[PDB]
Amino acid sequence: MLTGVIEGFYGRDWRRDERATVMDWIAAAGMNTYIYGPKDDVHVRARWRVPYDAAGLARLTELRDAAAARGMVFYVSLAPCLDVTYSDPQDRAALLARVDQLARAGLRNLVLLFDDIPSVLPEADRFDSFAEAQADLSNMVLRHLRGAGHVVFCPTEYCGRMAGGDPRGSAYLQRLGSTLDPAIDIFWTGPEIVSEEIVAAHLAAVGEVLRRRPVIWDNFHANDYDIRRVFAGPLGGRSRDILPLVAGWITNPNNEAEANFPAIHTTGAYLADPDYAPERAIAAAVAAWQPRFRLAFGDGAVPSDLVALLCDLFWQPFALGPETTRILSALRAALTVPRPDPSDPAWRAALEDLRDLKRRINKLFTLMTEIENRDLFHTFHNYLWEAQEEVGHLVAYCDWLDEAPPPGAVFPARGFGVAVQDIL
Ligand SMILES: CC(=O)N[C@H]1C(=O)O[C@H](CO)[C@@H](O)[C@@H]1O
Ligand SMILES: [Cl-]
Repeated sequence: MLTGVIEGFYGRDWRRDERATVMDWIAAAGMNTYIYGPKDDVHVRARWRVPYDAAGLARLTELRDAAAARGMVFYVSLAPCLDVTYSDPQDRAALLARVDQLARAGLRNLVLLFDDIPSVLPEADRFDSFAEAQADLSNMVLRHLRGAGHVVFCPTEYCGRMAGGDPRGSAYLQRLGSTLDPAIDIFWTGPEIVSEEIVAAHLAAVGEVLRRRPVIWDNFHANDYDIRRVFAGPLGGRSRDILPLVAGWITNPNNEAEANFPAIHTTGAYLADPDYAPERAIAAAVAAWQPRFRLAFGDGAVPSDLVALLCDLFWQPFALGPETTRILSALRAALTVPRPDPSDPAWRAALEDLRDLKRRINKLFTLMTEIENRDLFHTFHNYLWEAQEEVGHLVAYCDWLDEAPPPGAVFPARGFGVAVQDIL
């Protein structure tokens, strides 16, 4: 089974040290695949007919080798879907020269992406469909490798919603399933681009129409679409019972390399462990992550409980972490009335936990500014700044209610920020 990371998100490309770091993490998580396909690389997509430079190939072979050194396989992406005439011999040879330049460089693991297409088939073509054309084009690529290499296909309709709800209801998928060579794997992101859950019944349906088990392309931890947010919590919403229904697991992670330690650590635990539990898994990721938080000029590091807090604040796309969730729910239960009673123990307890949360966020903020690893600092600073401001606002508001102000009086002047603003 193919497992690992795709560098396939909308952001900056990683440096060579960053890719090397990510590769260590993937291998340590017991995963086996790294897929190269950054938007930085003009050859991947924007100008796909243009073969790599001598130096560009060199860079890729280097990555292949850094991955092989780690017990991982390395794939190269090609996205000839925007301006493709699927029947044109000039385009076909150009695709084939791309494939051949790589194949002969000894880079035979490929992804072919068809995610962004023209609304109608190009005149010099209208096969019966986009599906048949892409399928034919992809089979060509397969037949060119002569059974020595591997191809994964990213389809145009890659989640339930884009397939109309039930994937068995899509014609593109119907046709893709029957025309695409069975040696070629197909990506799927679940019922949505960013799926809150991916359930067994859903993937049974997908398997039927594609006539094969899909390779998961999981966007659970991606943050390109919302640069206001980052996801440092554990992989959630996918039961272990869906794994017999898949051909693979590729994570599309956060834009910033340093952000991805927990996403990779917990995904790998999900893949390896029958008893995977998100809260237990994030505890192990924190314990293994903490050494990256060494303080500058010092032997000490950010303490474990604060690293744990970081994950808790910036948890999942559809959930704040359990610790901050319960602290805010207890405060909500106490704000059931407009004027909390300062003497009430329930309000007293909620408030003190809120105030403690602020102290802890403030320590974490300050400590992060002092860490040796500046990239890790840069990765989190702004998210932490917002967290620290709106817990500040929440405490000032509740500190105000704790003075028994007369009613009528007015206060003088998914994730953490929004949860807080929802309470205001
Ligand atoms: C197959 C797929 O998911 N493609 C894009 C997408 O639509 O969603 C992700 C998260 O926004 C992006 O990083 C992907 O490049
Ligand atoms: Cl081009």
